[PDB]
Amino acid sequence: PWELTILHTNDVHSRLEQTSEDSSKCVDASRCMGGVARLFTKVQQIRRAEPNVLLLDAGDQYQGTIWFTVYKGAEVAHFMNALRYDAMALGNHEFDNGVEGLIEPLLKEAKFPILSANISASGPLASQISGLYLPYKVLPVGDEVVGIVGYTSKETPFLSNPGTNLVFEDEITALQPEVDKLKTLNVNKIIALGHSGFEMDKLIAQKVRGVDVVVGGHSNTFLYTGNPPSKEVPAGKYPFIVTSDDGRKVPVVQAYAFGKYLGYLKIEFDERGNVISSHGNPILLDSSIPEDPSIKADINKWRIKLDDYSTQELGKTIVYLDGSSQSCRFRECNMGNLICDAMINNNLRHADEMFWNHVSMCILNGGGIRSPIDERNDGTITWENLAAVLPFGGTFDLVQLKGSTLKKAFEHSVHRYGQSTGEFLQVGGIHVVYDLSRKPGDRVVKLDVLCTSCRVPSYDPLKMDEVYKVILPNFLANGGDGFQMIKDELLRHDSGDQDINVVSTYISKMKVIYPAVEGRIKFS
Amino acid sequence: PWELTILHTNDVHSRLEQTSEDSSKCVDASRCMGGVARLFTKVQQIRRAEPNVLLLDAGDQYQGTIWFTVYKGAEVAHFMNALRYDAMALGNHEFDNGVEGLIEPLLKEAKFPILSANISASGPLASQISGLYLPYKVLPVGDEVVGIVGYTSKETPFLSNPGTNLVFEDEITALQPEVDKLKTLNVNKIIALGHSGFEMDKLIAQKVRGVDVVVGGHSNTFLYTGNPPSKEVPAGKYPFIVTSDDGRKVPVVQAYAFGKYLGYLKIEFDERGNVISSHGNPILLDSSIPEDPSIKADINKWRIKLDDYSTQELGKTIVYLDGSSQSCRFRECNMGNLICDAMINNNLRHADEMFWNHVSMCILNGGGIRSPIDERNDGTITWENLAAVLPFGGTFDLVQLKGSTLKKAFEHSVHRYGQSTGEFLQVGGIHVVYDLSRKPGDRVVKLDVLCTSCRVPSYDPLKMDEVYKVILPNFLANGGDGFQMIKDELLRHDSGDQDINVVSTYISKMKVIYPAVEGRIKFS
Ligand SMILES: Nc1ccn([C@@H]2O[C@H](COP(=O)(O)O)[C@@H](O)[C@H]2O)c(=O)n1
Ligand SMILES: Nc1ccn([C@@H]2O[C@H](COP(=O)(O)O)[C@@H](O)[C@H]2O)c(=O)n1
Ligand SMILES: [Ca+2]
Ligand SMILES: [Ca+2]
Ligand SMILES: [Cl-]
Ligand SMILES: [Cl-]
Ligand SMILES: [Zn+2]
Ligand SMILES: [Zn+2]
Ligand SMILES: [Zn+2]
Ligand SMILES: [Zn+2]
Repeated sequence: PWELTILHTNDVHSRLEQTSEDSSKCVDASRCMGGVARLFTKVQQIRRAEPNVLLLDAGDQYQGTIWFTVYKGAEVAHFMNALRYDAMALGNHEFDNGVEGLIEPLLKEAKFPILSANISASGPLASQISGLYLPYKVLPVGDEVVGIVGYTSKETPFLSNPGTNLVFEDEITALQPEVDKLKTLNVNKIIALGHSGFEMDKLIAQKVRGVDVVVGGHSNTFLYTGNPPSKEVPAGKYPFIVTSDDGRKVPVVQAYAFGKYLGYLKIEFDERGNVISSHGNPILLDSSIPEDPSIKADINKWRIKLDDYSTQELGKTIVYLDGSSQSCRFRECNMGNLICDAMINNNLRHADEMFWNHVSMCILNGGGIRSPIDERNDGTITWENLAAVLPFGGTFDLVQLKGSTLKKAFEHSVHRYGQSTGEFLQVGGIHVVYDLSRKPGDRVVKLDVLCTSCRVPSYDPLKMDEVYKVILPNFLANGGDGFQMIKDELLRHDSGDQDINVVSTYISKMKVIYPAVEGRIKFS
Repeated sequence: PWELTILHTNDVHSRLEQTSEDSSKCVDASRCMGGVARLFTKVQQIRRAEPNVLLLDAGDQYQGTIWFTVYKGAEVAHFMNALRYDAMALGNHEFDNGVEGLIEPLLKEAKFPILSANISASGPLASQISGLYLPYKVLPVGDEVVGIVGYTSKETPFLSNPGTNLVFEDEITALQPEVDKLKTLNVNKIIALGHSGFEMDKLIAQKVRGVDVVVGGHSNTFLYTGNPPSKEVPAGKYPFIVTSDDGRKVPVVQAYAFGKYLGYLKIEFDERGNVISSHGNPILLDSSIPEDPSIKADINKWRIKLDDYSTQELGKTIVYLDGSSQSCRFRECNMGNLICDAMINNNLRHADEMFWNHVSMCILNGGGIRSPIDERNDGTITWENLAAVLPFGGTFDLVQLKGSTLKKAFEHSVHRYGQSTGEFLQVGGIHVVYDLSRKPGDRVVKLDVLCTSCRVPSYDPLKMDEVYKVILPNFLANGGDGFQMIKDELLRHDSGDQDINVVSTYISKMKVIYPAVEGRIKFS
């Protein structure tokens, strides 16, 4: 029997450096985790021990820290090349800087194939990008070959900036003929590597005949067999076994996010490429694994331009940016309004004739706003200043919420008003009026929302049965601050861009900002 | 006795081409007026007849049409050089593109001196600009010399973009020592040429000992002796005689604006440079004076780049820009909100620690909005599209209004609501609520205004006795649409930038716009 070790990462999201346990900035080095220097140590150790190894990435290296802001993908090509990845699938965030920001820094500099079978181009872009990503690659491993077939979320147009040339096809429709073709070319071991989320990964394992293994991403899914080694609660066993329509057992794997774990799956194949067995577990990249000294030194050299960038002027404010708790946990604050306006600007995507933009609404817990910014430094705003306001290493995510859920959220926002608690909501595209003289849970007396399915944006009353797209911090999407209704009732959740980066991009685009307190939130 | 003919223009404001009677676009060529080609004819005729002639400009050639937008002052240097101006004083609009946009296109290319005695520079700018404008110039005329001493509005920092290096000194304080100095250099004929307004011109004639004649601008003041030749109603005789503190009669002249008239003043001087007599009148540049064929052909050659520019994309909208009368004469319309937001953006000037910006408020009569802009042309917005929305050739001016005056304006806005009349006000920095069930003149039930003297902009109730800065169209500042209270009660009025240009600049800066209807105007 021929044994393959599949090492895999997904949704690394610009965590080039080691992180805290929660994937935010490393403070207590002795307890820090992940980073590419530590990954390198572990991959090197495994490749000493196991003859047949693939190292695969299921997409979403782009976006997440100042690394991406400054280096724009060059850091991904450089450090993935240093780790000698065998292949990567395109994720939705690989489109954050458009097609041009994928071609130049990554497709042209990666020393490994970059895969997606379900993305097609037309017009002059088709000629420009031909062969720079591939539907699949057949890779030699020892004396055998393994086909790797890529896929990318059909939803990428709503979750990134791919432009209007590229078409994202249904994954199973696109995959099946490519898998069928590899069979005709005497390739009998096939891995589907891609970036659509655990639920689509399970459908691909089930329905795409000839796929032996699915290595996925996007949903930051943590799978484990046994007692988990850290804070992450498993969503299922590792690997997750799907029974295919042809009756085979097909392992499905993912490895959380943020470079905290290395996926590790051992597959035994018979002579005909059938999976006889599969077992493994992600490996927690904790401090017991030393950071490779050479990779670490290279990371520290690359950090210099980040430190320099962090104190550069991004733009100016002519107003005090009031991110004080005494304001932002009690009433509409202009820093809240700025951040929500930035969130909506970041989520301007291509529109249909059916909507001016797919999303118009934002909520932000006031406890997430951690500093004001004084305007008396010649109006200057720096990344360092924004990192004081938004220090937690989060993202601004897209969710779908029924109006009833959102009304429950606004009641929760003021359920114990007056104690300077973090749940008070700052907003964009929402006008709320509270009456604090009413009972907790009946304090919202008006709630109007900005239309999307309209050519002229205007406010109308919230409808309890209607589903709304909302941009909000991942802290809230995950039920932080007692927003259990958001976690339990949401219909869709997709991780978005780094919180600091969303604000920095908006300030840079606006050049001079002057956010007002304008009556988004009133008390009667 | 030595006779001088002073020919003078002021506040030409980019009217390079002949205009309609109201200084807007020429439609019926047979009845059009002004323009540099016609000016050239008249100046040439006078210089054939009169031995001693000066041709002077009292500032504000910059700003007013697409000429300035595209050519940025190069057209001013080129066509003023072709007319062989003898001198120009700096106006406030010569600072609209900063110091850099004055130095490069105008100061470096003018073949005549550019004057201002009351503007001083510091730091490296002082070295950069030294001698490029002058306090005065002594000019030979026939066998004599005439000193010309310049001045510019002390208010220029609130009315343009001069930057924080330049200091605008009190005019009389700065002028007197320069006039005193010219006397010591055997210069006994002195003209004060400058750009502060008729009222300051009269104070300079009165108080600056040794000034023989004041040639002014800024206030678009029309002076005439006799029956006026066109629609403009004289503010006084031409010249306007001030009695100086030393007992001399000092003529004060101005010549309206927009190149419609050529000022023409004949001065008789005795051997000691005392004015014996002064008489004249502005000359209406109407169609009875032919356009010089050579200058006209040059103007038509320069027009090609304007025609090309007019159809270029300035930016994009992802929303329908609703400038329909059915919206903008009846309720808050998003085109109204866009234009007011552009007006406030244009009037961001240097701030004190005493205000975030000197002005926060905008009103715009809905009848001034003449077209929507459809977003389905790939979102494109062109100058041609904006010229359909704002076709009247106006400006967005700065006024000071008591709150009582503004409340009367908002009552007038809805006094006969429901007939699709033009007086209905679109707004920025103002939240109004009407109750149309009340009597005309008592329909405003809430009126809140955005603070200026605050570090965080917020809304507070309008105060009847407080004076507010407001940006509004010149149509309204002049009492159009029955807004007689604005004309009769305002405390200050200064002409601003071309209406189309204000919007085009804002769209270009924003790149992608999405103005909403947001509750600035409500009905109860
Ligand atoms: N990752 C996190 C952690 C806390 N927070 C906020 O910080 C608040 C707690 O801050 P204090 O300890 O300053 O009260 C929480 O109630 C929540 O609003 C957040 O927004 N994101
Ligand atoms: N120079 C002008 C002339 C008219 N107007 C507007 O045009 C309106 C008249 O338009 P109608 O004829 O379309 O009703 C006026 O009531 C006024 O609001 C303007 O804003 N500026
Ligand atoms: Ca197989
Ligand atoms: Ca004299
Ligand atoms: Cl999923
Ligand atoms: Cl005046
Ligand atoms: Zn991701
Ligand atoms: Zn993803
Ligand atoms: Zn002027
Ligand atoms: Zn002026």
